[PDB]
Amino acid sequence: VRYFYDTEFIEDGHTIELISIGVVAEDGREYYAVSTEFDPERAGSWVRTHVLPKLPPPASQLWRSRQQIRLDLEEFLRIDGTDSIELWAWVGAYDHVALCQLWGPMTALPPTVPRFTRELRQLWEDRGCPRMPPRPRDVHDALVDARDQLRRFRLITS
Amino acid sequence: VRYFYDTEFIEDGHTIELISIGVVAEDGREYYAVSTEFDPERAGSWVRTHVLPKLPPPASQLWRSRQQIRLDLEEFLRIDGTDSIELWAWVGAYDHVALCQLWGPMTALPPTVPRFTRELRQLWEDRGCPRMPPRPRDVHDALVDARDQLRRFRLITSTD
Ligand SMILES: Nc1ncnc2c1ncn2[C@@H]1O[C@H](COP(=O)(O)O)[C@@H](O)[C@H]1O
Ligand SMILES: Nc1ncnc2c1ncn2[C@@H]1O[C@H](COP(=O)(O)O)[C@@H](O)[C@H]1O
Ligand SMILES: Nc1ncnc2c1ncn2[C@@H]1O[C@H](COP(=O)(O)O)[C@@H](O)[C@H]1O
Ligand SMILES: [Mg+2]
Ligand SMILES: [Mg+2]
Ligand SMILES: [Mg+2]
Ligand SMILES: [Mg+2]
Repeated sequence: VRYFYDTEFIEDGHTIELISIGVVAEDGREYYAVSTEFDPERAGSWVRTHVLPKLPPPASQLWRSRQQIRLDLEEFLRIDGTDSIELWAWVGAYDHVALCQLWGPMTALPPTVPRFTRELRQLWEDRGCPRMPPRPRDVHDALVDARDQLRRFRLITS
Repeated sequence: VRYFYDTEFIEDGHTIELISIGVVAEDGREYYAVSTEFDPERAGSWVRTHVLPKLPPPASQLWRSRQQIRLDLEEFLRIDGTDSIELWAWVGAYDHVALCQLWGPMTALPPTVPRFTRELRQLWEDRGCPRMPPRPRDVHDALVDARDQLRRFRLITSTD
């Protein structure tokens, strides 16, 4: 049913070039990958500072082509499976576009992937902004961030 | 406080090329603009059939440059006024990026404009999936669509 995701990327007002994506399922399963296809030379100061140094070493099998990440997510999200799929992120408009663009134009998204991502900050506000734990030390690592979103959701819906 | 918006665009898996944007305020004010900068020749069949035919005539003042649209939104949203801005759309990921891209990168969004758009489809489910009126005939006209979102918002929230 529910997946919580977050991405890092280099975005210049025109494209969103995926660096990494973390996805964590309410059931416990976790997926993380880093694209071998973004150009680190195109990163701005902020991304160079906060994002790139947290990436796995270059030898890690966590580094994957975009075709591999798409295929990995079709499996991970169980797109062919029995359960309905619900995607969640925090303040995730660009995250949703980054995800969908692994498949192409919005058209190309598998029939069972939702055409919207539920906005965890909206749920949080709707429930009176209950106290959340402080942000993890390793923010801007997309798996750490994705994990933190499931944590928040569990707390909010507790 | 609250603004309801919709956008039309040509999206290709790489970029989102803005066609038009409609914004309606809770107070009754309305804004609509069609960009002079997108290339209608890229549009696919669906956009050609459902979007382009609804655009104003060539000489309408509704046609504006992207820089003028940004300027018009800074004023329309009252970005220097004291109200906090809340933006809402229905199934609004691409709309939010299209809106925010009138300022360029994330970096450049005026600090008073929220970094997220509230998802009206998400609020609808949360409030028990109330039966809604049908969508208007003239859907795919961004101002029509924006107006209809403020309408559904008022109906969804009427006993909150
Ligand atoms: N303060 C910021 N300055 C510049 N880019 C940012 C900033 N916050 C977020 N981003 C961009 O948004 C992506 C997702 O952000 P996050 O999930 O906060 O790490 C980052 O990889 C950057 O491209
Ligand atoms: N059924 C569809 N097929 C192809 N593109 C679509 C479809 N629905 C929406 N779009 C795209 O999404 C934009 C906004 O959709 P809307 O707000 O429904 O009028 C359009 O301007 C198109 O680029
Ligand atoms: N200008 C922006 N437009 C959209 N999303 C943004 C922008 N700047 C930052 N974000 C996102 O906001 C997330 C953090 O939200 P929050 O901690 O509630 O401020 C970041 O991880 C980014 O992914
Ligand atoms: Mg994030
Ligand atoms: Mg590839
Ligand atoms: Mg992150
Ligand atoms: Mg729309």
